[PDB]
Amino acid sequence: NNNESLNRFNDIIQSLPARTRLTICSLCLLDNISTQLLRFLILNANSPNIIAVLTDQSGETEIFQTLVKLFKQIRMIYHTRSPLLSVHDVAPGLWFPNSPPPLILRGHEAFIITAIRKANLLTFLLTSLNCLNYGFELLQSIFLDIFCPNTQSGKFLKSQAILYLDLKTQAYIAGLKEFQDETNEISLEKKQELLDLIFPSNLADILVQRRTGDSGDITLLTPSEKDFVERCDRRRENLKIVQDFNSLTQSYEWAQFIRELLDYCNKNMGLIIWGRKGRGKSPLYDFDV
Repeated sequence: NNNESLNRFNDIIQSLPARTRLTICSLCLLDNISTQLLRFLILNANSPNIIAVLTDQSGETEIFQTLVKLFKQIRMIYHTRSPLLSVHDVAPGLWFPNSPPPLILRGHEAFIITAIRKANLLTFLLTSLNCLNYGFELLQSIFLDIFCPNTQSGKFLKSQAILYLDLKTQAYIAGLKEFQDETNEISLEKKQELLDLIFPSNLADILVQRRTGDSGDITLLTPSEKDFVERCDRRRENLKIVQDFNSLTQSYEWAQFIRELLDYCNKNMGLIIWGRKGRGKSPLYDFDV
């Protein structure tokens, strides 16, 4: 079906329980508000943006805050225990994660997955901008799910490896900045805790096991993953020997990180939302006839 409105579900709507009618029909709300806000974020990525994007009380800021508030309210429709939406939150009792889609949703799979992937990308981005209640530590745990979509069957390549390493490094800076005093001296015990969580020694095992299960070992580590692990080990070691917290934030500048993250999402939006770039078609702007 090519109907983008809730009418696309008219053939099945009465076969569903009332609350699943709500979560299914409200996918149009979730796709619209997510597209509006992703558009806005990309459109305003190169500007005084660290100022403009903020949940705390500019005309663009009033628009941003209106969009963010709408996103949170529409997203709340789905009663999720996890920050990331899944197909089971949309069709509970019908579509189970890592299972074939139910027959009754045939012809709606791409529409449903597109909508939740836009929303999940937004949860990530808005958490980065500290516009949601989640801490920075949540970002690292959802990164691969969002930026390596299992079209796990999504390949972790050099572009994701670069973004991931910057993200892990910002999570260390954010973890320190939380417990940093006016002095520039870095707490050594908090330093070692963050490094062990963010740059673990079994990272290669983690990367492989996430794709293959408990039976895979570093034999199946891909070349891109291998390079990422080595740069992570080296990043951890160099971070051990930095004591000046302010020089850390100068080395890995926040406004520069956010800019590169937004520019990444713009250039890779097709891969994130659809799984493959394909042509230079944007999921945010459909121009097909």
